[PDB]
Amino acid sequence: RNLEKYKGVIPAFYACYDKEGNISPEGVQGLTKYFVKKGVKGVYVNGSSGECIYQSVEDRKIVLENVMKVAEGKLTVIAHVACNNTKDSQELARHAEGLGVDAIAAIPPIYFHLPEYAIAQYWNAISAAAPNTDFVIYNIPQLAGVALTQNLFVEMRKNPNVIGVANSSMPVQDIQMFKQAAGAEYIIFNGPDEQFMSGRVIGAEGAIGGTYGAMPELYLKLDECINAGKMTEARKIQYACNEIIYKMCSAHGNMYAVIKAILKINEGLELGAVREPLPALVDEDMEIVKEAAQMICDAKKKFL
Amino acid sequence: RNLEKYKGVIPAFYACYDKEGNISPEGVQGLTKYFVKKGVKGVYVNGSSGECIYQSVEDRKIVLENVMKVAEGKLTVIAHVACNNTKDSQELARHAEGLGVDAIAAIPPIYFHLPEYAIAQYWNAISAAAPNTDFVIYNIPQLAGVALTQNLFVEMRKNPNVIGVANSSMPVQDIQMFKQAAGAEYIIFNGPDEQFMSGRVIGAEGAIGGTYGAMPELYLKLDECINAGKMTEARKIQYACNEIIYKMCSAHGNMYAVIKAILKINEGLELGAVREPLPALVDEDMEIVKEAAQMICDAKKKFL
Amino acid sequence: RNLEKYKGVIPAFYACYDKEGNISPEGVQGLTKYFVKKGVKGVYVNGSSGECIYQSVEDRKIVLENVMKVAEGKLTVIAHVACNNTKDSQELARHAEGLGVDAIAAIPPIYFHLPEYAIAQYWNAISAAAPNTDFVIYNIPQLAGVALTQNLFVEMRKNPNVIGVANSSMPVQDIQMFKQAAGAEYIIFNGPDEQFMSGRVIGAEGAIGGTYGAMPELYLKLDECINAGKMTEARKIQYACNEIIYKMCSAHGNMYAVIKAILKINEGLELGAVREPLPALVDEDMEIVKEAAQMICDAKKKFL
Amino acid sequence: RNLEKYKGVIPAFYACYDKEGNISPEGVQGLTKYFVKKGVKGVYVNGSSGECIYQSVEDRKIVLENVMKVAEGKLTVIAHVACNNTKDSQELARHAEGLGVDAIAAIPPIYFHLPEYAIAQYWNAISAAAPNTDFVIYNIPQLAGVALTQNLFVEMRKNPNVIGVANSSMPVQDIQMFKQAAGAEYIIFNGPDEQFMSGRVIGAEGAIGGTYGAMPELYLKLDECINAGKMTEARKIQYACNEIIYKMCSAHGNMYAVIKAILKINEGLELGAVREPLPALVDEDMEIVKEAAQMICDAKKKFL
Ligand SMILES: CC(=O)N[C@@H]([C@@H](O)[C@H](O)[C@H](O)CO)[C@@H](O)CC(=O)C(=O)O
Ligand SMILES: CC(=O)N[C@@H]([C@@H](O)[C@H](O)[C@H](O)CO)[C@@H](O)CC(=O)C(=O)O
Ligand SMILES: CC(=O)N[C@@H]([C@@H](O)[C@H](O)[C@H](O)CO)[C@@H](O)CC(=O)C(=O)O
Ligand SMILES: CC(=O)N[C@@H]([C@@H](O)[C@H](O)[C@H](O)CO)[C@@H](O)CC(=O)C(=O)O
Repeated sequence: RNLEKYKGVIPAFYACYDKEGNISPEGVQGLTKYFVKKGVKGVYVNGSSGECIYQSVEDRKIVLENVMKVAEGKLTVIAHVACNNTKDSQELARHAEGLGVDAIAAIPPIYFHLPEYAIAQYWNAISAAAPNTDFVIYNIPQLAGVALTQNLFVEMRKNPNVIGVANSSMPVQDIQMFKQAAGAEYIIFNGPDEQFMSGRVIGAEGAIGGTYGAMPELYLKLDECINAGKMTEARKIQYACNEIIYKMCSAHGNMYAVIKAILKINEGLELGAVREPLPALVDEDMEIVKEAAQMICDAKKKFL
Repeated sequence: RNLEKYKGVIPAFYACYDKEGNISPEGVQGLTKYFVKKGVKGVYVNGSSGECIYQSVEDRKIVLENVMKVAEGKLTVIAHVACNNTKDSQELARHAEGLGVDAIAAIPPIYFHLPEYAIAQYWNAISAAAPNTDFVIYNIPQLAGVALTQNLFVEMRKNPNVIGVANSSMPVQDIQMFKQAAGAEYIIFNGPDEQFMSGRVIGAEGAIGGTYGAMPELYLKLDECINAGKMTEARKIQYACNEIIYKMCSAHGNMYAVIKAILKINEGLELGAVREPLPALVDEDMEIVKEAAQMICDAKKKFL
Repeated sequence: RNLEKYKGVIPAFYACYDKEGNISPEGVQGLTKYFVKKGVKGVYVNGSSGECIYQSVEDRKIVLENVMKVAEGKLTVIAHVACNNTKDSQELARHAEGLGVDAIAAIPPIYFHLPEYAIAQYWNAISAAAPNTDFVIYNIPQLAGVALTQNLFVEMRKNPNVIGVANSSMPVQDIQMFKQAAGAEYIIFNGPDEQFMSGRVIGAEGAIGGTYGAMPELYLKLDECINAGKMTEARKIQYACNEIIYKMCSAHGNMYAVIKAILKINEGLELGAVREPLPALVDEDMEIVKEAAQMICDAKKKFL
Repeated sequence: RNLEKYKGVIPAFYACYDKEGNISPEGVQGLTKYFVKKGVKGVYVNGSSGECIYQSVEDRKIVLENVMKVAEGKLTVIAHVACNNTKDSQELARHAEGLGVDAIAAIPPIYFHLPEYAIAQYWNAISAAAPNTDFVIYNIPQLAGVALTQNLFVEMRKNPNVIGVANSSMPVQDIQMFKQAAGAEYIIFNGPDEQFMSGRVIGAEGAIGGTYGAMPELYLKLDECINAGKMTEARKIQYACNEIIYKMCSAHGNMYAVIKAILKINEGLELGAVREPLPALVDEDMEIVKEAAQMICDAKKKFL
């Protein structure tokens, strides 16, 4: 199995709202054009970074449709289709296959801690609604409250559409164990942005992150140093990216609200705000937004 | 402030489905008639037990409408209105006020761990969409991933519609601390069914549970023994209820799937199945359903 | 099996030091005389409250010897004998049997998370070093990092010296499950002082606490109200005891440092300080010590 | 500040017992000779891997004395001196300085979750008992139950003897954050063996592990590939070491019991068993011991 189109930097795609807080087709297209021009491997659409939790099935369809209008044939497209219930997730998995996305992805069931067999049934029911599309399993125990165990992964590998795991848990051992267990026909994507270099070297051939969109060139360059085996140059970029993450996370407003504001300053992008309950930016946050935006420009000057 | 209508046994209302898996208006009405006949203080509608997580805003409106259509009697109605996003929760809080429910309730934001100010903003935005209705804060850290802290509770007590907390966390100290801090104009509802008697004596004047619907008379009798100060007889009913809970939880199928099946055997109620991803009953579960239904009949005979 | 001598209030015995920080035989004797005069059911010697973690095997022998030298009266003596390694725990279990203590107690192995079979081997090796003495399993997962599971408890009940569990975990369901499973020949001791009344009514016939020593009469009165079925008066004492606990815990200095200081003010007892690494009291703590000591006097006046 | 002598592979030194379970001076010397001949940077003496938790102050003195007789001037020596109480830890810190060890190390206080100021006081009291010796702080939240926070680390950096952190927590971000915060005059040691390569590239210039002693050459070679920037060869060794770890951890007997047994098979070393409560090997474990020992020989043949 050939998974080359999934190897590299795949930024998680942000939610693009107009001035009223509705999904902006124009906004979505503009952010996709930004990603095409920046030369990233692909986009991870309607994930946690895309505020999926807060969107309707229709909101999520519009996002993907407008992503495809611009990225179809140009970028690799992974659409996250998981919803609270199974029927909404199946509708999105069907819709995604209709647009010809490269892969569909799903986080586990949330809120309740469902047994392993219920998680496997949920994922396979989604996969069956898109029977010709590749499938990425999301391991995010911090948020979902349930983890992808080695046994659940063995069970999921029985589904031939399953191409691998997007690992957002903090231990890099999880990436190593998933990779070693699955072998060469599977791909592990690195989830913690702050550990990008560490996840990549231990076996993650993929990378999906929520902070990539704020500085795509830094991650591409980081990935370039990793591939070259230039670890000192990699370490130096990693520390600069993390220093920016910690700054974006020190705000009152949500990290994604900070990022959208940065993209206005650095790129003239109009992405709207964050959907409630995510906290919006306050006046005091503007200095944080400006300092982080400048840290990005300064890190690009220093490392590109 | 008078909170007498909230004191006593308030079973969490189950998700009543037709044979196609859609909300059954007929089904909802029948389960409401059941609770009226059982003489419970009220009903907690569209909570976790009512599979709220898996319902649409429209599904949740239909449930409440059909509950109210029958709750002409002595049912104190608490409608849980919290949804993944704020605008869906506001729509439900408005709709509930239009039907004249006694109170509205909300779990915290889920999946992401939002700061305290974002949680308070979420709850107050819901409360503002129903400005004349009483408000219940739901503390369920096991599932929501965030807890109602003492400071967040002090902050929420600034909202005059807030009448108290529905405490589902395991420490009874949480009930004691919330009660002591809030005083006499507030009510704490006991969430863990298995600790009913323990929560009640330390200060919970209310009780909301997901297993009450399966044996309402046992809990009413338990509450009667508590009020009388009959601790030995309370203990005997508590242990019998918990013995039934552990049996209902030993099934492959979800606890709520087991309960609906029991209500078919013991009360001829047609409630449908559980919505996916909740796991349905399997053939092996039929014996557990039959045995727990009998344990209920035998416990009623022994204690009523 | 008759366990009447273990039913009631059993304060955890504090580490009595001389002005040089060494075990005070005189000090120990004086605190034992205190508990005899206070009319408590017994004493729990060399537990976490007795700073066992920080004592040598010799320190722990001296404490028990001087307790026994005075516990001529009606003190049911439970000696905690668990040490980091097994051989130190066996030496203490043997020594305790030589002094004719009523029971020996043990926390699980700490620091490393040892499998269930290693925990059972540890406890049975201790029990075998005192083959004629009663045995108490201590469940304290917050501190030990391992919990007494239902299966480990079934395994331990094969040892005839095991008389029950001292439950310090926060869920009262743990007391209920241990009691229901073990039956009438076993005793469950209530560990969380702040939930005393809640633990007692759900099935704990015993009570061991670290704050009992600071206000023995309040707990005795609380227990008296419980037994009488006076839930309203029990609640009033419970809330007054918890209000004192939270005040004793608001200090910079360790809770046990605060308690010893209170016993100096209220009972003229000379108990020394707390052994490092436990933090000592600071100047700012004197007011908290003075206020909590007064809260104790005022609560005795109000409830006795 | 020059920390070159701490950079590289520093295996945690095992507890060497004679046939009765006492500390064997001859045994200790023999294991030190093994480490000298294998060409590792140094040894981490009386850590968790050296069963410190289960040793007396005298046991720990004998170990270090016999380590020094053989390693003094030849290997870098880091002695872990932390005990349950402060006075035992000070006695060991003094004793270690008397033998002229390169550095002393300490885990935080255990069992109780002590406030940050109590942890800092504990470590500085140890450091003051060895005022001319370098100091390594151990971050091991999984076992200690308390973590080294960024604030506690800022506080500890005020002590000029503090040379860095030995990070055993699972997130590599912890290594990155400690390093970035401390700068060039500090060293971070990698604790999780299974993430060696990942910890090293993100900023850990040091490495201390409990499995190093079982295959020193594999880790030295791994470290050599890392330094060369040969990441594919590094990944291949990492996966082979982890495959051996998982095998050593699948036994009934404790991982350290398995390692000592392997050193008997592969090196003819007589290290004794593990001190109770650590579980000993069973007959069924011998096949696991032999297979893992062979996996070591086969991995050395394949990668050296
Ligand atoms: C816990 C979490 O949200 N993890 C993020 C990270 O990319 C995260 O934004 C980053 O590491 C900053 O903390 C992703 O793995 C998940 C994500 O972007 C998505 O699913 O949309
Ligand atoms: C964690 C949880 O779901 N707890 C239950 C308890 O009533 C009960 O202990 C549970 O239903 C059965 O054990 C409720 O608090 C939740 C509930 O009824 C609701 O929110 O609808
Ligand atoms: C976690 C903990 O230490 N709990 C205490 C409780 O008695 C009490 O809640 C605590 O001392 C004060 O809150 C006891 O169970 C421990 C104890 O007294 C002992 O082992 O000596
Ligand atoms: C949690 C734990 O014990 N971690 C170990 C690891 O080296 C461990 O043995 C290894 O990663 C295998 O799991 C070390 O970091 C600690 C250690 O060796 C010591 O302090 O002696």
